[PDB]
Amino acid sequence: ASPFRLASAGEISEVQGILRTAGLLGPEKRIAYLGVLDPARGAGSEAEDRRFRVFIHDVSGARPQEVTVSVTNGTVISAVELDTAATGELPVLEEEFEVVEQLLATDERWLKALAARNLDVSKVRVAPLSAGVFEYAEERGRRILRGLAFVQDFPEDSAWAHPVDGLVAYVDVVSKEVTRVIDTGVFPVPAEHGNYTDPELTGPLRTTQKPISITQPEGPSFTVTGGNHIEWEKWSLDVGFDVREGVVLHNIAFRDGDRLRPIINRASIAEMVVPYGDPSPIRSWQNYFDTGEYLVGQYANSLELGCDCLGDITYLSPVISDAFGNPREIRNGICMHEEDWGILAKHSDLWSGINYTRRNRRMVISFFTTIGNYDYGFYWYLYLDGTIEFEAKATGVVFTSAFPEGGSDNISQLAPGLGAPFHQHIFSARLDMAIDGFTNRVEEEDVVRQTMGPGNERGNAFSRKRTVLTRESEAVREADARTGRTWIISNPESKNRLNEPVGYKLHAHNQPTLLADPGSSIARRAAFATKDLWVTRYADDERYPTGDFVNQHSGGAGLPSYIAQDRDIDGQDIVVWHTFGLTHFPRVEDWPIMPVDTVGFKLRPEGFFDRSPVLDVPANP
Amino acid sequence: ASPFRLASAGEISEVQGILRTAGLLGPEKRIAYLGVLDPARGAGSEAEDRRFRVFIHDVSGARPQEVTVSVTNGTVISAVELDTAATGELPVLEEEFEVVEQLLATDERWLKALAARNLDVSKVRVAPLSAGVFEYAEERGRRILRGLAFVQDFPEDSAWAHPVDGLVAYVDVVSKEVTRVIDTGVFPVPAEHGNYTDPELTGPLRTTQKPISITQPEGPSFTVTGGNHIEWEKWSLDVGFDVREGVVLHNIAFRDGDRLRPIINRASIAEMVVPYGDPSPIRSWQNYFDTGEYLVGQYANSLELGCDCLGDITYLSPVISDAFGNPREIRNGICMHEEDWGILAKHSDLWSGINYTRRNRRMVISFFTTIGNYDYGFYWYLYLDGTIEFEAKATGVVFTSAFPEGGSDNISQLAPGLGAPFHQHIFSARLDMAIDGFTNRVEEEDVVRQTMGPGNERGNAFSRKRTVLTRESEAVREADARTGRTWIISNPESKNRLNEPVGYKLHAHNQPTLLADPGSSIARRAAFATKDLWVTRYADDERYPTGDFVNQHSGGAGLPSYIAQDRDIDGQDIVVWHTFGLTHFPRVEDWPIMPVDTVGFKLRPEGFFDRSPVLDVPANP
Ligand SMILES: [Cu+2]
Ligand SMILES: [Cu+2]
Ligand code: NA
Ligand code: NA
Repeated sequence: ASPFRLASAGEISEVQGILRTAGLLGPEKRIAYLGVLDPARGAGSEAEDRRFRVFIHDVSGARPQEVTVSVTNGTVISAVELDTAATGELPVLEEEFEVVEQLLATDERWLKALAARNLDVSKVRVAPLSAGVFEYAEERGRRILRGLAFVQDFPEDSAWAHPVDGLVAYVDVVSKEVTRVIDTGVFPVPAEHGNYTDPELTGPLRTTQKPISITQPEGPSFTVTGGNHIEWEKWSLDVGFDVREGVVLHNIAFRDGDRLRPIINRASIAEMVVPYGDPSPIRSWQNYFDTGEYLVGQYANSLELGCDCLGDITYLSPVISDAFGNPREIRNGICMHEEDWGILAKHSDLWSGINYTRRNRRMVISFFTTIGNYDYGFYWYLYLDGTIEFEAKATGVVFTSAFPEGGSDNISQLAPGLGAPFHQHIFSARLDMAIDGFTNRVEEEDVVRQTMGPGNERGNAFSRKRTVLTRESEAVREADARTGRTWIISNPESKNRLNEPVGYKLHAHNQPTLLADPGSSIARRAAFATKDLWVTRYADDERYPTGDFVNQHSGGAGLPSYIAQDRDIDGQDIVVWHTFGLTHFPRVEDWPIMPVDTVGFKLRPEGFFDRSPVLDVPANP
Repeated sequence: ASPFRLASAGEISEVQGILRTAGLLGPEKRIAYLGVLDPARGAGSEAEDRRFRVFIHDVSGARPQEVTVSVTNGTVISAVELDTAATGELPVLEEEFEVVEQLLATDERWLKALAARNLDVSKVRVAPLSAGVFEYAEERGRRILRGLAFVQDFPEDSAWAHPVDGLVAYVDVVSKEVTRVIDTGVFPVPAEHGNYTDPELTGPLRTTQKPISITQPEGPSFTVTGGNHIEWEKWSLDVGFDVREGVVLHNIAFRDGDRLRPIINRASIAEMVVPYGDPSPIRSWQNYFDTGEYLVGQYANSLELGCDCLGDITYLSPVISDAFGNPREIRNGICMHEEDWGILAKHSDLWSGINYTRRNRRMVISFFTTIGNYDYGFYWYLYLDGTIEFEAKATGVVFTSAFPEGGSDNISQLAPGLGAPFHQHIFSARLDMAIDGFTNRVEEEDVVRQTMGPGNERGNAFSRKRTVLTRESEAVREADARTGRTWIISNPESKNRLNEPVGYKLHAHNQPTLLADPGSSIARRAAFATKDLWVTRYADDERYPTGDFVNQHSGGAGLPSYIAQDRDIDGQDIVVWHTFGLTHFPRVEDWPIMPVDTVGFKLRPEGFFDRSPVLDVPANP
């Protein structure tokens, strides 16, 4: 069967047994990450080797280890001790989240701060947030979370409506100590509830919405074989799933006649960062890398039919490891379905008398994740005409603070006394490119305005220019919406019938990139987010734009250290890293639960095919 | 009944009778435009006055007239003779299109050019194109079309595959004379056919697409009363239709509790321009204003159920006038339906235990038009959360030329010997703004980056700034995608419960604007297309960004002459004009019929509501 098949419960169980038998998984060990490794370049013929990478945490303070095992041969391939003070901490563990509140509830400094606010400790929830790296020297080499407090008036109350401002604490979750408690002053706790299921707030529910019924009476047009291989409307791909990255697309290819033509070898969201723009010392530290620090796949929702996914849905239920190596099924974690997408092509010709209309369709693969107050949907779309699109949907409850009486330049007011600090949500797409094969290059395409003059006497001419990125030192690119800047990935060795290199064009949304000062901690840790486009030469170990261990790592790992090798990327095995994101200035309409906002990107064929690839689509039945 | 109701056949018949009885519509007269006039400001209480504006052409060369009539009182209100050499020609007449080919088929210069190419005149179609204004002094005050030739090998052949390059002709369609024939040299006529219904080209049609069935078993959630008044999910509006602008939305308002709150008084696409970027003297003149010169409403398609509009569709069939004043029904010219739009809001809360998911919906109002080789879809979307969106869909067959053997910087090659010149498709949205009433202003909102320093010691802070546009001379604005530039329309006299002015935010796509040299003919005639945003003070006669008579008008009418009045726009009755468009570098995949590409804009509430307006949406049935 396929080497790109999903991990099964049995494989996870076997990794558990191998590690135990090898002495690597005793009672003081915890698995902080487990995932299958992709096959190495050009080794699929033949022989299975299913290998898994494991990050093993030690809750007794001993050094963690990175381990790779072969489930085919039942062996441990390698086992490195990690010096986390140099190369960064392991991802946050789920059992460590609930330790923050518990420790604080018996710390005298915390209880003193609550008493001065007349707050009952049994009502105070603590949001456990990743720490970053700032000026606190004692944290280096220690596993730290920071906590901000919210009040729950009752067990089903939305705590986000009652931020406790002026107060923050730092905790060591291994030695189980509260390192600091900072109390910069009392702010009133906003009193209005934010309970969006309370009939008091919603009023009577609408009776006016009539049902929309979407069915496929003959079933769906796509087929699934081998668990996770998709065939749909000439597209072929494998849908993987990784506890860190979430959904991963492999071997995206298009059937052009009787040739299977590759387009993308691997597509993932390889990192995200959510930086906050409030200079208050209570929150000026707050940034999370949901992918790199928390592992977004681990928090995927089970998607409910008719609520989260509407129509004729096919589900995948991926298997991940819990902290002790037992398999855990994420039931209905991935939805797949096809959707009507309006008109594909249309023309009514007066001279020939022929009227022609064809409809478009897209196939959808999606999952949702929840991290604290935030909920993110990741959507991949494949269209009939060769287009590939990614869309992120951001919703949930906004992170709140008090709203200061003098006003604020960095927080918006959502309700009396209630603020929402400004922030961004930024994504890094990692596109391991394979346009008709692995010899690819990237060109920057700009519109060119031309001047009135000889050979352009009416001043109507305009044109375009393409610049080839030949080395990585050249390949850190910025958007330019004014000149219509796009990027083309082409194969110089594969030509269409017009003798031009086949290609795909990446269309960005041209949203603002990372806004923080370039000398800040977050700019160094999220260097990838300061530019719109990076191209690297493919390498086995260069998987993430921030490095492998983002938790509490200092500046510079990942992309800026990859491109310093200045490797040749002109007709080579290349990887495209695209940064895109939302700048969120919260609005009153985002409260008390926010409507979805979206951002993303798309790729469209650009001389890839010898003509339109949808000439053989039939008229609607 | 409503003064915003659609014109009926009876009203058109009456305008015909009034004009005839008044001596204004004899056998040598032709109606070049007829449309109802909007009610004047603050006169709806009470008394009907249905008035119509008419442009009357004279085919005997006498001066045309602008006439307004009252159908209520059966009177002619005013009748002005027009000096077309000063203020521009009337829109092209449909009967004039077919005159170009016929006259050329008996002109000796045309026949000599065809003979030298070994072309049969009975096979040569001529595309009749609007003329513009260039250096040909004899055209001033004359009604001129220009013709480019294509070969049809047989009556059902797609002529666009066989451009006849190096040849162009100019014709006077009133005196029925060929003024010039220009033959710059013979180019081979591309021989490959472009027939997308021929099984030779399509191959066998796919059998793999299974049906997608979209039904509403209880009918749709919107209601239609009075012919064209829509109520849907707290939205209220009237759908008008004008032969020039196409679909027009009136009185867009939202039911916030028991208050009907206005948002937009009138929304239309008030102009488009399609400029070509080929400096060849054979095409360097070619620009059309499809709205202003051809009247896009006049060429709307009848939309076929299950092909053009899928689901539970409600149709409007607008009535327009033909060239003699008889009513003509455009059957099924407008589709309306609601659509599922994925997840509206979602949050799974760990502390409260409450999981919450709600789905989104949009209502769609659309029509399609066909002008020669081009087909355009105009789509208005209303969302549950207050969002309003416009989308243009561009498809059809690309306009073609020969592809020169040396190559070309301004044409792309689609097939052996076949080129497609570079061009843009640019739209002007006219939004007569009424945010909670008519006292509105516009602010430009920019992201503000902040520097590491005191009060921002960690260098994470960022902010925003708003600049009020106080006078029209201030109100010609450019996009800036890097700083996230948006524009806010607010009512300074109407505040939400937080004491902030209510507002709506316009989100642009930030595509390139008009690329032609600023000294060119097209830059002066399409001045509106050189900037992204204009704001004017409302005035009755300022309806179009290019002026009333765009055909063969010289530079400067419309928007740049409106803003020179430098009127106060700070808390006044204002109009927002937004330019947006596509820059089309044609690709091989656009041939032989092109897949849809899209562009548009949206407006989202920004402190308009006192909280989320979709708290009262129920869980999916
Ligand atoms: Cu946000
Ligand atoms: Cu085009
Ligand atoms: Na690659
Ligand atoms: Na207005």
